Amino acid sequence: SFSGYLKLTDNVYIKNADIVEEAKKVKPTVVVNAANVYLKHGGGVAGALNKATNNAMQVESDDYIATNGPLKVGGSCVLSGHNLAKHCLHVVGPNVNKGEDIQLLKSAYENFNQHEVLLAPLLSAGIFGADPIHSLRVCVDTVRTNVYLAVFDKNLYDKLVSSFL
Repeated sequence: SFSGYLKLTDNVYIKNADIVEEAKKVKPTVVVNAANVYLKHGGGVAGALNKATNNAMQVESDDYIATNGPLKVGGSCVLSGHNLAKHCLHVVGPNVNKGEDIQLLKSAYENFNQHEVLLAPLLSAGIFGADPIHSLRVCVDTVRTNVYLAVFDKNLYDKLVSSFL
């Protein structure tokens, strides 16, 4: 299973890791993608996960969007995990840099409750512009299923652990 995680709560675990390398190592049932409503996996975690799939995630995502239209901010869809996981849960956290309502972060994390165990990044963190300390707080207060958080940045990981209440 998952190794080297620090236990934050009964169900939330955290590690300083590259989520792509973590997904390849573990091949979890579910890897969470920090998706946008269009499933355009250009950068951040989405760009990295997509590049690891040799663009198969993007090809599948474009077919999903062509059939279903865009996701809602706070929403999700389950697609293939390709070479990274059984499934990829594409979750759309609010993008603060696009003026999206930060209150939608709790709705975004609620999607995780539909899966018993997940490998995930902090939603709305990084290029999505939200405070990662706030994202971790919303995660612990919303997610009830087992969530293994991968935080790429060592300095951010240390700040998250040392400030965790």
